[PDB]
Amino acid sequence: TIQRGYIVNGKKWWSSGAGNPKCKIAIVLGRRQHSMILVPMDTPGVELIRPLSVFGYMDNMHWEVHFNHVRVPASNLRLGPGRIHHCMRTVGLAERILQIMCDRAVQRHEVVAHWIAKSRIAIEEIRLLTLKAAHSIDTLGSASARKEIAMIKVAAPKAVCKIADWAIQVHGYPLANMYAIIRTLREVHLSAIAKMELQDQARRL
Amino acid sequence: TIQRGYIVNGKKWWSSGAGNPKCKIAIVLGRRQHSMILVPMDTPGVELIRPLSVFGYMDNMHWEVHFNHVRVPASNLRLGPGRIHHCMRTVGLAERILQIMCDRAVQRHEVVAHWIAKSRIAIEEIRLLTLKAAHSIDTLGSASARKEIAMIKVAAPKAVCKIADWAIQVHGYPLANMYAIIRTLREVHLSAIAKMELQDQARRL
Repeated sequence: TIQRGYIVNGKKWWSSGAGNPKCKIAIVLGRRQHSMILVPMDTPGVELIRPLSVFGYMDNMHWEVHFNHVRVPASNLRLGPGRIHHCMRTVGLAERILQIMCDRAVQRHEVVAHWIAKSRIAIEEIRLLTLKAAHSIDTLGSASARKEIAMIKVAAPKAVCKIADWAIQVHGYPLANMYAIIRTLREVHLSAIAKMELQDQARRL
Repeated sequence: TIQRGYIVNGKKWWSSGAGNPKCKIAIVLGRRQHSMILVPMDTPGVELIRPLSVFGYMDNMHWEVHFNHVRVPASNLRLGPGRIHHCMRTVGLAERILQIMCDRAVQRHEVVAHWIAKSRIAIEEIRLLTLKAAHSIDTLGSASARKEIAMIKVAAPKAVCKIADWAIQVHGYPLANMYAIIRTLREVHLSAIAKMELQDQARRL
């Protein structure tokens, strides 16, 4: 609730980076009810509830937040670059994972070679998609690249998780942290892409 | 090394259940070099090295073992039932996971229904395979059921891991422990099955 000064009483969840000692500001876009208002965490009514663990890693480098009727002044009141960078970092992680798995395979069959080849193919395809989306954002404005953004949001995590699984299978180590990150970062976007594709086909005809 | 009393100097790894305070006996089948000899853990030279963590779970319910020239007398010197039970327990775990996922899906689309149906199909097929292998062991001796044992060793973990992934995806809880167990319990058996199948085809002709 962001009901009108204005009061914001509600319960947060999965708020990444909420446990840092140097975390003061906080941006909440809560209930055309979309109205994002800054809320300092030192204000009364804000209190961290409990830490959330993913696969048993505390992720010291996901504490729940509760906002019980915080009083803030009216003064205290997009996704393209974020998605692009969040896909590029994952691509780099997958490249490092593939390097590690190749080195381990050499140090210690046909199936491992097939796994390496498939991983390289997937990495190249995902990198090309990410760069195409970034260039589309750069050149032809930022409102004409939602389709590519949804596409890179769909494609990358599945192939990267598959690569991580193949690597940890070959291993039978930093790869643990990479798998943790890839699993943490892991189907409505497919419906959105289908809607956009149908609209495009209707427009073309 | 189990070289001939006899001395057994070597390093163990991934020894499950080695950290229990009530763990005294130990069976090691080390270097027709297959000669399994009991080795009490209180004997000099046996010392636990470090605990092994899988996905960041200590599994209180995998400490490394080191045997540095343990002196034991000569007095101190199959897999079918083990594989059958290890597949049956996994099948039961998958059934409970499917029950939990169905209850959560009801409490909170077509894709979830498709996931439920596929999970049920896989569970039924795996249960049938396990029961067939067990009955083959029971009736026609224990030396004529290696093929089915390898088959159940191949089939079950993949489908059960897929079911666990679908469940944790639907969830967006005991399921964490189930996923931990299914991942911990997760390709040479395929080659063995191919060899046995080729031998059977050659014999039939």
